[PDB]
Amino acid sequence: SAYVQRGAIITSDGVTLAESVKQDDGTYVRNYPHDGMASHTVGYISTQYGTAGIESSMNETLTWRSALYSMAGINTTGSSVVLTINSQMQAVAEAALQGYSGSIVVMDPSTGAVLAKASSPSYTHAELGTIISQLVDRTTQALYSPGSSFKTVTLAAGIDTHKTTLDTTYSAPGTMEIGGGTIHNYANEDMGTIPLREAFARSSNTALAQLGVALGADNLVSYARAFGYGTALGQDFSTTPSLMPNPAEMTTWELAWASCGLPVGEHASPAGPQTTVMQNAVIAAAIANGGVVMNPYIVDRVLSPEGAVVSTTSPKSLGQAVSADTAAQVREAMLGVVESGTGMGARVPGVKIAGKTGTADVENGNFNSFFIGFAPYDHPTLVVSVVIEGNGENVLGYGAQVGGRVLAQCLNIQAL
Ligand SMILES: *[C@@H](O)[C@@H](NC(=O)c1c(O)ccc2ccccc12)[C@@H]1N[C@@H](C(=O)O)C(C)(C)S1
Repeated sequence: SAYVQRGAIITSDGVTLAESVKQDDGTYVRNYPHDGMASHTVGYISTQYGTAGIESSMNETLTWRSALYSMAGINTTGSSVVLTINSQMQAVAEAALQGYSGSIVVMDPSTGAVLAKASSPSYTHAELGTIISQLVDRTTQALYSPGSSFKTVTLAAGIDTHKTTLDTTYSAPGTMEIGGGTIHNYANEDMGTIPLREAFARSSNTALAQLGVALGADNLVSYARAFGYGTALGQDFSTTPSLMPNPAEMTTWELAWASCGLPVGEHASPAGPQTTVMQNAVIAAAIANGGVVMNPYIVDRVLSPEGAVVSTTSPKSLGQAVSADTAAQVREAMLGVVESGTGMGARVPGVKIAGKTGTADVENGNFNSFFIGFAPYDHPTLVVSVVIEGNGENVLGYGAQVGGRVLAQCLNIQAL
């Protein structure tokens, strides 16, 4: 069984990430020519550390005469797996995370193909045999409060149910009683009365909370689930489902905050929203793609030992979360975020970028920075989702700055 060559794992642009090399002993040693690249995605099979990534999930494909071990080699050979990951976009994402904890996903919005997936801090496969936070895949297997990045869902629901429009005005005070508890804008900023497109661009909690309350628990949960919440996203990789409460258990105050992306509920069902970075990308992708949610995937195709395509992955939809008309309104609101609101750090001269930012507290008074977005605005070909974790540091707005940088460099790669 170790006398039979394991198949390779190769990026879409032809870079070999994992290989098996025959010994004179007869067995096969696993080699990693770019050790440290896309480590969580490539994965491993380790008694100590468990199994993860493609190594495990595609193990079969990679893995009378059966009784003779001397015939193991001559007979079968593992077929390779070609990822949708692009090595240059991957390197872009990994560089952008240097010195930070967090994660980045780049995806194609019309298919859900994953073009870059990076978690930090990371590890090399050489370190698995030494000692070895680093092992957590923060793209798919860690949950976070999404904060204001979740307002994209609240907005989409509000427009799709025909309960509001981008030009409808909202009172956006520094502080407001809702459901017997207080909702505040950041820094308690009183914004006065403003149109919703502006409350979204400036990311007012008091205004968006009012929209959430006007939607109700049933609708907010329903739309969250239509974008993927509750689903283990990934045709060919594992993602932990993003979570919302049982709407019957939610209170008005809890609903107000949930609609701003902060889970504060206390009941038998989970508090929410709690999201993955992958789910955040699927949302931006759906809005970029006319409202049609794609189930993301990371295997492009399988190759026989001699190079024949054995199978090809087909893009698959998880349904239509909002109308095309609704999606176009949310895209326009997202462009405002970057052109004149809290996402100006994502701006890149000579390309129109749209998105939505978020910030959320964790324990010890730390906090995390989020961004989802897409580009170019008029005919999107790339989506990005980012988390930069605080740790000991203030990281206000860093998600957006990383987001724009990654989008700009990935577009240039697409260009070549
Ligand atoms: C959305 O996330 C909203 N955020 C806050 O008011 C907020 C929060 O709910 C929890 C912790 C925070 C820590 C620092 C700053 C703000 C916090 C408004 N949305 C964000 C966004 O990034 O888009 C900001 C900061 C404009 S404020």
